[PDB]
Amino acid sequence: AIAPNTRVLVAGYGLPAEFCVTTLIGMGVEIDKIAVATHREDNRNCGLHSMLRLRNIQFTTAAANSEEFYEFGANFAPDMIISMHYRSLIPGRFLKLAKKGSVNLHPSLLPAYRGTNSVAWVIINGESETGFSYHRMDENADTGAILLQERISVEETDTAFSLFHRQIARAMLRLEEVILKLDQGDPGFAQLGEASYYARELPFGGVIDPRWSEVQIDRFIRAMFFPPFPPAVLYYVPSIDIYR
Amino acid sequence: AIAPNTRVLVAGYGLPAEFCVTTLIGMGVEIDKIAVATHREDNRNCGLHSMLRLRNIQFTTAAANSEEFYEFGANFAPDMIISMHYRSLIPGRFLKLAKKGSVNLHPSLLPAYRGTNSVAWVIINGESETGFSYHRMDENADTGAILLQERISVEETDTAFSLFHRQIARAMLRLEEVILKLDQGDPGFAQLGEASYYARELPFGGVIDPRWSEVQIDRFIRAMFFPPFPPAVLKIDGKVYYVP
Ligand SMILES: C[C@H]1O[C@H](OP(=O)(O)OP(=O)(O)OC[C@H]2O[C@@H](n3cnc4c(=O)[nH]c(N)nc43)[C@H](O)[C@@H]2O)[C@@H](O)[C@@H](O)[C@@H]1N
Ligand SMILES: Nc1nc2c(ncn2[C@@H]2O[C@H](COP(=O)(O)OP(=O)(O)O)[C@@H](O)[C@H]2O)c(=O)[nH]1
Repeated sequence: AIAPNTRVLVAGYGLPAEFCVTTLIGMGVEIDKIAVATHREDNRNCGLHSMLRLRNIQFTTAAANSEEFYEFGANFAPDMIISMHYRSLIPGRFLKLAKKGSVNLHPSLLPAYRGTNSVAWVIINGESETGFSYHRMDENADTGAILLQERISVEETDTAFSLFHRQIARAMLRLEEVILKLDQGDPGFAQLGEASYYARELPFGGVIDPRWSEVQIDRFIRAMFFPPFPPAVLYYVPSIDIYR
Repeated sequence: AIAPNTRVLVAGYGLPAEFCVTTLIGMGVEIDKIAVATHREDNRNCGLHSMLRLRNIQFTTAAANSEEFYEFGANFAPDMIISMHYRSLIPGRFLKLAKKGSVNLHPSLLPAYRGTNSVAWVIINGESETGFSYHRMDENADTGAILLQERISVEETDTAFSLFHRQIARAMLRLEEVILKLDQGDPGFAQLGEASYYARELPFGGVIDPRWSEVQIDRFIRAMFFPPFPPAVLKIDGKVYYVP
């Protein structure tokens, strides 16, 4: 058991947050001991919103760097913060409010593939394995101590889509354990190894270079496959079948 | 791994269904090989609906007994049917469409606690132990062969609300494994032991009988806690009063 009267602030977006909140409830964290910071209701985030509305769980949508956000966290007074696909950098002074600190879910084997488009870049780079890292948040992104990593094999048929979704599902499976690590004060271990970082641009502008081998082309196609976004171009190429 | 081109129809509602569709995509099931039956857009079922529009997964909200619903199944031609908290009895002829059969998630250890309110009756009866059952669907409700049961211990602090959500959370951790059993044709085992049944109504109309002992009133109060709904009622001098 998590302590009674442990206060938990979830900063999150979409299913992972919904699942976290659900998990917290099954662990016996009462509604008034839960608060959610999120973003406006949208096509990914309206399962979370409808839950918060139905159950009357307190929440904010205010920007991470705003006084209203800080005020929301300060009034709540969290013991721990759980970032579950939160889409902004959380300022240091906000994290400071949580005496038992925090955790974020990142869909790579950190410090490898920090940043954005991680599942795309892993496919493009031809990785045989990737994974997910639950790590403490310090004031920079994805640099804080590792509480839990798990390895996920990348299949030859995986797409950005397939791998993104398996990342979520498998990560949820460890979430209860990680909350319990945070509760017990587990310090985790500092990130060691070859860091890498990727930004918000898809490479080659989403465009196939025909001098690439069949192996580079297929990778790119599979890394670009993510409905409803447009696929790789040559014209619209969602599979290596079509490429031929 | 799931046999590729396996066509899967999910009958469901809310987070369990969203999680299921997420898992299936994570397992490499293509979008045109998924189809969903659900109900009209709800404050519980908003997550799912937006997922289905977003990824353009085909779906219906027609009634389970309707010709439109049956045609939706007919045209999709599922290999398997996954009921994740679907709220109607699915006609037998509709189940016959899936040649690898079906599975439903029920939150008890079947055959105990067939029917609605299983989480509340478990608490009311003073079970220290319950669980969830993934079972094949017969023409009748909650009778078919068991593919997977896991035990969930009940605490003295558990409410219907904490237990309901823990049921969900824990059941999701076994979903992939259940899907693979269906894929590989595990017939499961016949439900053994003595079947108990509980009425569709809310237990004792949510009203505390004062002939009950302290222990039975405590359980009932915990069994009745489920926000946003009304809690246990005590009536005093022909007058309704909600319990804390
Ligand atoms: C960790 C990062 O979170 C957010 O970005 P993210 O890349 O990690 O995750 P999302 O934006 O939700 O996108 C999820 C996946 O959706 C895919 N995707 C995202 N945008 C596109 C796109 O424009 N075209 C194609 N073909 N695919 C796209 C990527 O494969 C990506 O991994 C942002 O809020 C970033 O600011 C943040 N650093
Ligand atoms: N207190 C209270 N709880 C309810 C009510 N309706 C449903 N619930 C709870 O919600 C849980 C699941 O309900 P639901 O999925 O709607 O129905 P079921 O799966 O057919 O029992 C049950 O265990 C109930 O305890 C109500 O009117 N009052």
